[PDB]
Amino acid sequence: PVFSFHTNVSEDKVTPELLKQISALVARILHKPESYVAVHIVPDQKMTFAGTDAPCGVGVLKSIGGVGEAQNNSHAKALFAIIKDHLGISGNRMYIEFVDIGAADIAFNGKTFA
Amino acid sequence: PVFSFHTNVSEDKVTPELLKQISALVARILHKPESYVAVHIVPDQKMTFAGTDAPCGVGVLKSIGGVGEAQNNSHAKALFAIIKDHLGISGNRMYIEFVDIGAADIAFNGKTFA
Amino acid sequence: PVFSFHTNVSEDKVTPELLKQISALVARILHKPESYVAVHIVPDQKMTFAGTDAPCGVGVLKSIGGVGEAQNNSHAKALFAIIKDHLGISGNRMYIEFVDIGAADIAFNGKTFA
Repeated sequence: PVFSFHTNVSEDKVTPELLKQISALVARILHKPESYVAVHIVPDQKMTFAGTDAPCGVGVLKSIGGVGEAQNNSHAKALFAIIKDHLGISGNRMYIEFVDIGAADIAFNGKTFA
Repeated sequence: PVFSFHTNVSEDKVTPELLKQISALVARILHKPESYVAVHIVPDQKMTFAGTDAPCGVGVLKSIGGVGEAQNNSHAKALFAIIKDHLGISGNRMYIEFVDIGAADIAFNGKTFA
Repeated sequence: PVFSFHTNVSEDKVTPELLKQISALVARILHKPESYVAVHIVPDQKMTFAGTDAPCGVGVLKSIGGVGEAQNNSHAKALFAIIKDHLGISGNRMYIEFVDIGAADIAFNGKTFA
C-alpha cells in the first residue's frame, strides 16, 4: 500500500513520528505486512479548499485489495483522526481517495504483482 | 472535486488569484458547491515534455460525477485556457486527466460519500 | 504518456540526463511518439517504506494504451532498472503503478483524446 497526502501545513509541523504512526496504522487496517507500506507526506503546498488558503489537504490510499466499498468508511475514520490529531486539519477541508489497484497494474522489486 | 497541477514554471508566477479563479471555475463547470472544491498547484518541478525541459505541466481533475465521457472535452477547453492565460504553458505541453471517482472511494469529514 | 516518480533521494542526485533517458525509454516501451511523453521526478520528499526513512520512491506510468495486464511486467523491469542505476533505490523500496487511461478521460492541446 501507498498513503500519500499533500497539504499547505508547514513542514516543521510534519514529524518522523507522524509517518511512522501512519505506516503502522495502514498495515493494521489493510491487514498488510508493513514491509509493503509506503507513506508520503508533502507539506508547504500551494492549495485552496472552499476557495480559501486556510489549512487543508488531499491524499490517496492505494492498495491491492484491503480497500473496498464496505471497508473504506472505517479506513477514513482512522486516517482522518490521525491527520487531525497531528496536523490539526479540519475534516471538512480534506479528502482521501481510496484506490483498489489490480495486481497486474502495480510493480515492486522489478515485477508486477500479476 | 480536486484539481491538481504540477509544473516546472516558477513559483513566483503562481498567484493566489490563479487558485481562486480555478476554484470558482471548477465549481461552475462541475455544478458542485465551491465548499467541496480543492485546488493544488505545484511549481518549480523537475519535468520534461517531448524530451525537453521547456515549460510544461500535468494535472488531474477528480470528482464524484460531473466528469464524464461527453463533458470532459468542454472541461479541458476551460482549464487549458485559464492555465495558459496565467502561466503561459503551451497546450501541446500539458495534460489534464479526468477521474470519475465512485462515492464509496473518497472520503470527506471522516466518512466516505457512500 | 506521463511518468511521475516521488522519492526521498536528494535533488542533487537527480540529473537532466535521467529525465531525458526516461523520456526516451517510455516512448520506446509504449511505442508512443516522444512528443507525447511527460516525465516528472520529485526529490527530497518526506517518505517512509517498511516504516523507515531509508531511500525509497513511488511512481506512476499513465498512458492511453501501451500499458496492459500482459505488458506491464516488462515495463517494470525496464523502469526499475533505470531508476536503480541512476538513483540507487532498492527494488523492495519502490512501487510503480500503471494506469490505462481512457481516451475520453485525458486532454492535450485543449481537447480530450475522445
